[PDB]
Amino acid sequence: LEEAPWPPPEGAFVGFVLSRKEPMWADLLALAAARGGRVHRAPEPYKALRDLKEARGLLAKDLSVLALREGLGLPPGDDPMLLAYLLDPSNTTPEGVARRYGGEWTEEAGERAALSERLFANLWGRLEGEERLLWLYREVERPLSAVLAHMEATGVRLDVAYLRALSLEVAEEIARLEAEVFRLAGHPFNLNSRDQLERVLFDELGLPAIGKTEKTGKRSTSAAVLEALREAHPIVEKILQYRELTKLKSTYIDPLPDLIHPRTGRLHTRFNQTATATGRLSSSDPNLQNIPVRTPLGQRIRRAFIAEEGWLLVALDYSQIELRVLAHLSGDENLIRVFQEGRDIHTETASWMFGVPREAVDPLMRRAAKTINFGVLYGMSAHRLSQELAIPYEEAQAFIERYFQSFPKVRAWLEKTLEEGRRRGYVETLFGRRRYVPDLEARVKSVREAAERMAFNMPVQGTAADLMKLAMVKLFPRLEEMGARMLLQVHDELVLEAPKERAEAVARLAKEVMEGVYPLAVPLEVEVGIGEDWLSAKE
DNA sequence: GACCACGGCGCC
DNA sequence: TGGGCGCCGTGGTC
Ligand SMILES: [Mg+2]
Repeated sequence: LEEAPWPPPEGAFVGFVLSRKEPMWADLLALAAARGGRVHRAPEPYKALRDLKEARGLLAKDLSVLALREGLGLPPGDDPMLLAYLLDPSNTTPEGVARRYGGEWTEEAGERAALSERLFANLWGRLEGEERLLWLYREVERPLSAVLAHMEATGVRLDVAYLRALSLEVAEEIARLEAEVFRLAGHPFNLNSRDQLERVLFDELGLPAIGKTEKTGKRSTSAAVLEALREAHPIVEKILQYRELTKLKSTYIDPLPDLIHPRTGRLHTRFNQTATATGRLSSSDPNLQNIPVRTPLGQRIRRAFIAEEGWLLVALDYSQIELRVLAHLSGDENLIRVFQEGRDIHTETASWMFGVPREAVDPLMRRAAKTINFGVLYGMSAHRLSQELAIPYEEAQAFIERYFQSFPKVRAWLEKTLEEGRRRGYVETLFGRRRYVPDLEARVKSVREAAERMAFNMPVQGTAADLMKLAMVKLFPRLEEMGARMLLQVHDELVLEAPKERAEAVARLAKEVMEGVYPLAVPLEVEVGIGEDWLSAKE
């Protein structure tokens, strides 16, 4: 490991240290590069950043993000993490990827660059004759790492003053519920403490314990348990309400405003690219993929997300991408005609299980077909089906068998995936992204059947992901050539920011690029809204 | 202060 | 016996 003075040969492997994991908040403590068997250690890291053509190494996207806040372009290129992730998506961290493919992840820039070259070598050849996963790395993941670096650096604009006024409203509503419940308890206790609540609910008050917690076996105070004791006591509704408010206060309203960045006046997530078993992205520090939208107070928080002045937000949402993906994968003639005909899946699905004349008089069957249609994706069981309808474990089974008479190639796809899973030891997406699921042949049924749900969701969830990522790759350069921005992805939706004048012209472009990303035996449909805020934009 | 397991819950 | 995530407070350890 011979030490050459800094200016490194072109195309070298970078190795960097940050004071903290978040590139947008980090100081560049150290910089290195490696090519052949030579270590080029930068004396002045931020200065040294100017000399690179592209970032190439573990966490390439991170360095490209920090470079971007500093004004420097610098895209990300090869990343052994991206390759390892495609071999086996349980490869999430460089600690692990190193300590599996022949290195040690250290807290030193040069050894991080020495690790990069070494890890990349040992992995790119480990991808010999994986045409499919090489296509995924070239035409999806490497390019996307750039797109994500641009998104992460842009950030999304937030109305702080608005959030701070909320905090004061919600604070006060919390205070009333708090003092209600205590009066009902006949004493005050910490309502954030589920231990203390447990005692209050089940010992002190006389209430029935419905279920128990997994690891420790305490009486559960979850929503599903409290929603089931709604009738039994007026303290329960209050507790439910107090959880709603404190969850949203503690998770979103209170902390988000403090994470505005001095240089931008914007919020910056991290989009982790090698963090999940299916090939979805996750979002982090903070997570903007779980900003609320169901509840009223929830919907008020979402208004806080706004466009720069003079711009608008464009929100684009795929419409049942996962069902459509299933239809494509299963090849169920019946099911794909429901999307080709431009019909309302759950309407038609109800009108096929029961087989009601045409489409007529189905208010409680709409719920019934909707529920099954996502419950085939997660492996929803009869009991669970029986619990969500008010109907018993018996009629619910027949719903399941009926649905498979409606859709016989779904079942055959299901079973085929399971068997090839056991055979090859993994399952895979339409683009050949794989997830190894070795418990498919476990001797304990609970764990086997748990494995099976994991196993047959992955091809659909990962294909929806694959489809979204490829769209992001395709769409982005069209947005840049239009001075539009790409702000967030939320699994099957995209939030873009565009200038008021061109906003409709961006919407149209974005929508069409997404409906046409990779055409299937069904069509992809996309809803689009425009607005000053995320809520308004009509997600 | 930094971190941990847990139960809980927001989103797709 | 519902897939995939990340973050909250509590209660507790160094
Ligand atoms: Mg949506």
